[PDB]
Amino acid sequence: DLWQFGQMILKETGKLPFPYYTTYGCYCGWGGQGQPKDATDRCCFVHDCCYGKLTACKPKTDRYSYSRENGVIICGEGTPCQKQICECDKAAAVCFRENLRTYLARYMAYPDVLCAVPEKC
Amino acid sequence: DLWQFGQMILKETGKLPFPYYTTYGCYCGWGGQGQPKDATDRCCFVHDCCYGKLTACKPKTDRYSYSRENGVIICGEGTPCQKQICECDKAAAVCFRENLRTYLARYMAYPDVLCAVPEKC
Repeated sequence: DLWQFGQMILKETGKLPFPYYTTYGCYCGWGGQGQPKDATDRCCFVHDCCYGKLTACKPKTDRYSYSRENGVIICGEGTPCQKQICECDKAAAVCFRENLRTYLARYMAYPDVLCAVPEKC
Repeated sequence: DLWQFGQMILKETGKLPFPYYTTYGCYCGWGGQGQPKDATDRCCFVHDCCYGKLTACKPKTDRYSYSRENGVIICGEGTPCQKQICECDKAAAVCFRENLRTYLARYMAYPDVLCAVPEKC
């Protein structure tokens, strides 16, 4: 569920989801209405697309099991939906971490008048 | 700034902004596009309206001073913008706390297809 996704984000990035990622750029911070501005912004686009493949699941409310082994998120046992939701959240949190060095604070609460139209998955 | 607003939210409600408030309802959780579903949702509407009165300020990046030693947020000294921003943030965090009694978990990640058109401040 979203709480677990937020725990992943904090653990991988060192930042709380609000405001560093929930307000970020033209996709993360504008309800997926704009073209992603950079790699961090695109992580949210991929995460939505990842959830979009789970048509028979409730990615926002289904609680899954996971642990950490050798610094890697290990999605544990559970329903097929639980494992697939976990893999979406893991991929996005690691994506945030991988792009910490191009993260721009001035993209937090970015003025959406300068955002461009968005593309599909 | 936004980091401080999030700290106020945690201190007043005992909940982190994500996901409990950033995904809530039709205004908080839908970028201000829908009409507020309940009192918690309306807190975000009033917060945006409060920021809109501060046309000479930068509510999202300006860092202000405040304390909460005795369970009440006290906005401290600073520029007029810093104090006005602080008061907007305090009022919204208190608004979340005072309406916890009617908070509905089912409004987290509410399906925006059932959100209605919103009003002006």
